[PDB]
Amino acid sequence: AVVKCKPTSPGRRHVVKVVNPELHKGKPFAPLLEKNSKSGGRNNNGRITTRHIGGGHKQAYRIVDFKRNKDGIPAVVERLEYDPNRSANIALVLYKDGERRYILAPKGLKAGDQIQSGVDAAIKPGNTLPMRNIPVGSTVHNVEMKPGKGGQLARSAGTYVQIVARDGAYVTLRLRSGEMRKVEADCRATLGEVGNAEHMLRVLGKAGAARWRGVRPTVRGTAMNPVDHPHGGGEGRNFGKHPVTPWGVQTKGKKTRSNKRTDKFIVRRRS
RNA sequence: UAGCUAGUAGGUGGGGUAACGGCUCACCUAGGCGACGAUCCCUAGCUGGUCUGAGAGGAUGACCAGCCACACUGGAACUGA
RNA sequence: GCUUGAGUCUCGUAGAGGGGGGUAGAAUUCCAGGUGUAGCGGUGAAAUGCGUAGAGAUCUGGAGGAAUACCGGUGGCGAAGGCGGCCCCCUGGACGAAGACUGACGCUCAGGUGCGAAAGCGUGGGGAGCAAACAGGAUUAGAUACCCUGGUAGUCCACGCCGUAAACGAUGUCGACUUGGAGGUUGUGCCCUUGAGGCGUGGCUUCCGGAGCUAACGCGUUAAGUCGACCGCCUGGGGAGUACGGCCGCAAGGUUAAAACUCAAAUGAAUUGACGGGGGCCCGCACAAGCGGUGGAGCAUGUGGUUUAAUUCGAUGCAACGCG
RNA sequence: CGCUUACCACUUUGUGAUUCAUGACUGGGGUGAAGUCGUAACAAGGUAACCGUAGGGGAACCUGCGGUUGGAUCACCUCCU
RNA sequence: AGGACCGAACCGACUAAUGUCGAAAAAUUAGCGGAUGACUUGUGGCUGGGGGUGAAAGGCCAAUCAAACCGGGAGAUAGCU
RNA sequence: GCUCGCCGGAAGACCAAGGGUUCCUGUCCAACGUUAAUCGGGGCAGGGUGAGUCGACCCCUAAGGCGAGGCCGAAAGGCGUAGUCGAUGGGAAACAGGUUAAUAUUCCUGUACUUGGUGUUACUGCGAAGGGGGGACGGAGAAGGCUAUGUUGGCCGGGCGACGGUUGUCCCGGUUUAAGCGUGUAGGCUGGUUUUCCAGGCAAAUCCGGAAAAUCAAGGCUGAGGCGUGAUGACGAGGCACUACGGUGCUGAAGCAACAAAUGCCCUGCUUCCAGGAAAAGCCUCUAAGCAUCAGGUAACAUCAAAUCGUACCCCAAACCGACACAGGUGGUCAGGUAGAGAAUACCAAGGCGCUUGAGAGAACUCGGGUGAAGGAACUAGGCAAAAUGGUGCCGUAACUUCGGGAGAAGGCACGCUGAUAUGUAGGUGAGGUCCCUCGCGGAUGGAGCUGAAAUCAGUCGAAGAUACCAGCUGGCUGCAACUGUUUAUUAAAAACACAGCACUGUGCAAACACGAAAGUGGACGUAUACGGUGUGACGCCUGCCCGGUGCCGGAAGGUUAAU
RNA sequence: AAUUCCUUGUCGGGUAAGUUCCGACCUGCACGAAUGGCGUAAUGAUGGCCAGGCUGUCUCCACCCGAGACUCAGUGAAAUUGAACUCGCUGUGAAGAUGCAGUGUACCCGCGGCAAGACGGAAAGACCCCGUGAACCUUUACUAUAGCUUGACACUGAACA
RNA sequence: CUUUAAUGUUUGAUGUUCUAACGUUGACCCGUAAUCCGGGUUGCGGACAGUGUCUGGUGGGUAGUUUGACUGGGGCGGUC
RNA sequence: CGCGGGGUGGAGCAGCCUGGUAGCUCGUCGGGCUCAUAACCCGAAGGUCGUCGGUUCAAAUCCGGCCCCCGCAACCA
RNA sequence: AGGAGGUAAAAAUGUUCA
RNA sequence: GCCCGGAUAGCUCAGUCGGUAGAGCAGGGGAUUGAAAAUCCCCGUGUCCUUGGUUCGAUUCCGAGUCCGGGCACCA
Ligand SMILES: *C(=O)[C@H](Cc1ccccc1)NC(=O)[C@H](CCSC)NC=O
Repeated sequence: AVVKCKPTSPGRRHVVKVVNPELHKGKPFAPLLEKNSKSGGRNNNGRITTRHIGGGHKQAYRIVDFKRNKDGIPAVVERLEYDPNRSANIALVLYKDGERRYILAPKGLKAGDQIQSGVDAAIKPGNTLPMRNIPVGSTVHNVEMKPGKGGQLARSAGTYVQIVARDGAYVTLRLRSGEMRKVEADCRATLGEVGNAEHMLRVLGKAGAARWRGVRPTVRGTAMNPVDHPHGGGEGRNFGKHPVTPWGVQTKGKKTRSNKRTDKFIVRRRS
């Protein structure tokens, strides 16, 4: 629902609201609610390790089941929700044994669906099962690298991964960035792309709109003095230096990929 | 040039004119005109006739004559049939 | 009142007519695994690019998006644009048959409304191949062209907008009449189906031509023939389908639509010629197959150029230059 | 008669519309015996043309998409009774 | 609905005068801007000296900041007064 | 003591904070107060702070801190698990009146409530650092129902009046009443009830959750205010009475109704949008390891206990922070009358003050203001400053445009008072009566009373009817920046910064990057529609040529090439 | 032009008069397309210009009401200063004389005012220079170093091609 | 000597496989009601990764410093 | 400083590992080429092959030593 | 008779009138 | 003013062993064609700013007067 506003006031004219009429309007489910402390971007020492973080709206963390290890138990999707600290909608599922859980909402979804996690479920949106049972070529999400880690990749709006090939006990995935990383074949994956994919079409419109998301203003480099930023200085607007980070490392073209304990898993790299 | 008008469309009563009438006031009705062209803008005295043209028309309206209008510009009124 | 107008009902037929949803096969591109080795790819030739990290080629499997081989036909349908692998649902139009019914409800139509190829545009997805812009190699007097290796938007789908084409049989629509032949296409009637059939009756459509018309070319029962009904539009060319304004459009612009000026032609058909890196037949020491020369050396002779008091004048593509 | 009320022309104030000249300067166009670059169209104009549309380029023009004919030409050579 | 409008509280600090051994080591008076938000404010915590924080002025970090304050090197050094 | 003037959404009356006896009385006047001083926040002595219900302590928890073991680091020390602290948060219980020189929801009178210990009686299964429910919550907006409170009338009491009138539609004062208990309303929330079963809730579970049948239609919960009661009580204007003449004692009528109405309460509601809105304990309930003639629990009753600290005074200021008895700053609550949209403003009430140097004079000059003939920016760096416009309703309103605006454009008309329309209309509220009923705080009908716009007409006064305080200057051209916003605290508020938006680039999770010798954290309990860095800075049309230099990405065969 | 040295360039409008303003001409000292270019409705305690209204801003000030200034009583400072019996003038002079020379002039002492001087007071000039002073800042200045990165050895082994 | 073919041999490396070192911010159990940690099963990587010592390169991110004198003031030019 | 590499008509660049050939193109003269211009296609000028010495039948080449350039590690009077 | 595979690179320019 | 670049035919401009001066167009003629164009040839096109010296010879190599442009002309 790409609802574009009308220019009634300055700053309002560019606000495009993505509304979801099927989302539950009521309060969240208390049993799965746990507080989520805002950090401001400070660590143990208290220093600001990451800039541009602060303020924003208070929000509560809704524990999400990523593991999907309730082996062989049908469950119906009670309702669709809104999760602040995430780009994707979350669904409240109810199992046959009478237990409620939060799973990420896939694309082909609707309140009244029935899913089930395990190595027997049908190749259909929402079902979870190991990757060595799925047809090679199927599109999944919420996959992992460790057999039971919980689910790492493809965890945002409209995000999916395509199981490209099966080599031995490893599965090649064409990632969102355009990678091709082999992951352990026994890692779980939830079929179907993640819904709420119109998160991209949204435009905040105001400077304050970002301020309640928690994005404090980013000060440009060439606006400071020489002591603050390796760009700084200048009489009146002149750069004359090579674009670097606040800490000398040259940005715009410096592949800092350095782990080497994982280059054995990357078949094809981002291009 | 696509809508225009508000004493403006009509009725009633008084008044007014040599005479009828919104000609003019008061009240009531909300109508009246309009694509077979209203309002607006530009232009222009009209006609008998004149010139031309085989005819039909086209252009035109000076000299003679009929009529309307004007008399430095605009407004009002009297005298008097 | 009636009926030869027109409209409606009953049964069926043909059809890429239209919308929505699944599905299928071949091929292309990409990716993974096995096999396997120096080329692959391309052109007028070459190169860029791809490759010994192991391509291309080959086999297996998967992934997607787009377009539907043969059927296929100057075949069919639709108002036109335009529409074709298969299947279901929803639905529009036309046509034939033996009858009936209503009884002119008809036709046309400024304004107005809708649809309206492609390209393009906004919002959102998708994105194989192909491919504006762009990059590189060539070609080249120059190549911001044609050729070739890649390539963003786009081309496709949903909802709006745009409203324009050589949107063209350059032919408005409706109705009537006006010699025929040769095919295709779709109903239908009768006779012996006595065999790939024979003879009539309607719709659509292709080709050729008679009358007649037309400037000619040609149209020619789907007419540009003979008539009637109503509408749009045209009044020399360029200016210009341009300006100003209005109206519509997010934008690109569209639409309605001049004047001054300048020229006195512009234009169409057709014919005699010429020409064409158009075609066909034919011919030549033209080529082809050869022999000997030329151009390289010295020299004779003529011309141009230079020079000179004059170095007479002419001739000066082939067709001047041992010529006068 | 004077005073006074309604009516009322010249005129003033503010805010629109329309139109005539003028206006530095500028875009495009018409026009002009022998200037510059290239050669786009006319034959198959040497990449067929043209129309519609977008982008591109010192200039005509170029490329992509769709459409039309107001495009020419169909002979020579390998297979089969 | 609104980083919407006018406008008190509240917050801020554009103009002018006053004040400048002041009432005050940046205030007063008369006018100003924001005033449902990127708003303001109370209480309690957290980040620290070549470090913190900074809608970025080299501004702020206890009336002190192009590197705070306190103590110690240390009676630094001074070709200068 | 009598007049006078000022504040009155404060200059009033109270808490937190923070001070620390400044509070009250007697007395003293050197020093302190910018003057005098029998005066005082000054000196001296004495007096004063009374709590089961207020707050803190207490129980629990946030940000965050410390941190047994543990990990890491030359040492110091850093981080952090179990735990243990930490309110500005959550959790039991009281109100009215009187009294002091000074204290009081703290003492006294009266009337109540809450949480535990122990004991008695009758029943019944109780029982965790464990589970579930609850606690438990966002912004904005509108309405309805009420109350604080105010006004008016009736009623009671006093007056009838030093200059004209005033026994009457007259004047002044009063007309006060809480917590608790009972009813359970306006309104809101949720469909109740029984049975069987179950891969769920680290174990178990009758509790919560889930799946099918059955039964009836409502039950249950929450809930301001009102009405009774509290209360034939207190209070209460005014008198009766003694004065150290400051005040004490005694007594004490009326004490209702109507209307208006909050930012207070219902509201920890309802509608809606999105940026999606603490935690734990108290409390309720079910069981595990267990304990069952027990122990405990439920209900009623009796008795006992409710400890310790603060409590005085100031709290928009001479008592706090500013060196001062300083024109500055300081969070929260209540906040009346008339006019008014209003917590603006003006004048007043309650209440509190006249700011701790005054008396004369009436020069220049200065500061703060008023008015000004004629002209109206000629002043001047510049219309700086003053002046002016200033409100509500109606009419009317351009270029341009992102079609919202521009715009309150501009510019005009009417505004008071009286009467009439109408012995105050429309409207709002609304008693009695009548009827019915699943009978209560009910619903229709009904209309007295009360309150009360605005519009039109007529009349009238003045120079002026938005008459005061209050309260836009408008228009045109154009540069720059989109806008709200932020900044040099204390000479620069801007075109600077930010900004949503656009783009390139880095990053595949043990992520990049950052703090940190390290561990570990932040990034993020996020994972490419995500995060970091950089540049530009809405929106519209676009963004051209160049790879030598430098940086970067990639291919490395050859040359050079460290340690070894 | 927030950019044009020459320059107040040239032309047109505006004014009686216009180094500014506004629209253009290109001679761009030395604009230029994300250190973004050119437009742009609205917004602006923003920059420049114009007109109306309006006034003491001004022509040229006049008057008046209050708080000071003044007088009396009480309390009672401050910056500063070598010592003073502390005049003008011309000249001299470490080069601008209250103090020297010459000369004129001038009874001693207060109060209210005004500011030309006492190179008046305040701040051991911040301008300029010096110091083989300091401090931060920059970089393809020198020498180092955190970090990132390369190779050898150790933690670190077994096998066949 | 230039150029080359098989083999033996001396070393640098590469390919692949394995599990025992090691890593493990994978799952499970226990210490324990505790996402730290430690240990034990087990899975996945695997002699890599990562760390130490020596060493080359880059390195204004950070630190310590130099950056002449004469001079009709100083800078510039010139000079020594 | 010592392992590398490179010097060619007036400029630009092959012949360098293999000794015998001084060329391929831009620019200038000419010849054609066409009817003519231009364009392509050709044959010559013009290089002490950096200088000196020297193995061989014969030198740009393989060889020597030294002047002149540009890239590295270097260099503590 | 009936239908398919194969089929040439470069060539710009020529002033006014008759 | 000084550091620097030039004055050349009618006009605009070439030119560094130190060697008696050249280009195009303008003007005229000729070839030119039918008349023109286009193109070539011919000719006049001269104190080489002015003023000096050495020299076989001076525009040239250097000094000084004139004329025309770009820059030292920096801070306080
Ligand atoms: C030169 O301009 C210096 C710089 C300066 C300005 C202001 C204060 C201090 C220094 N001007 C002065 O030194 C002035 C004199 C100006 S005369 C040209 N001195 C002030 O005290």
